[PDB]
Amino acid sequence: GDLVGPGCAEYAAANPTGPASVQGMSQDPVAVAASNNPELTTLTAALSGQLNPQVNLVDTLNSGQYTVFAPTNAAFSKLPASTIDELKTNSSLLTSILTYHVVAGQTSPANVVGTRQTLQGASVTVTGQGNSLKVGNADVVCGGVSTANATVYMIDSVLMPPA
Repeated sequence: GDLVGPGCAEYAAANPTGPASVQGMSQDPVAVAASNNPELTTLTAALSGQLNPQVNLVDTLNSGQYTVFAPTNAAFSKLPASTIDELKTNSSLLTSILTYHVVAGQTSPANVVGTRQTLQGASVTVTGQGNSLKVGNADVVCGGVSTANATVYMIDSVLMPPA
């Protein structure tokens, strides 16, 4: 079959195989799974801790059917350094983001649409129909990339918990 999202298209072209693939990240847990994507490595570093040595969501993420909602390298970039340099120390304002960039439940790119709930606690206004998928105003780059026990839905915006 085929995945959902635009990037998912080009993505493959760039990373058709390997651990940074839809299948590669599968053999691995949501964590390492997203800790291979050349567009998640950034986000992961955060959750994991690489970015913030005061945070760690690798253990969590890799626990219970989740659904990564992951801010591509284009999402974070948009954000100013000051912000990033901040997430490289914070452990509450940053986590909220990460958490919000994940949903505990797991749902194909069909129902995921609508006001969902992120492991964080806030709601993630998902959207999309066919050849289009959005999330929290973001743009589902490549969604439906089920890893080991959690889905993956790359976006182009550093989703944030509205609360």
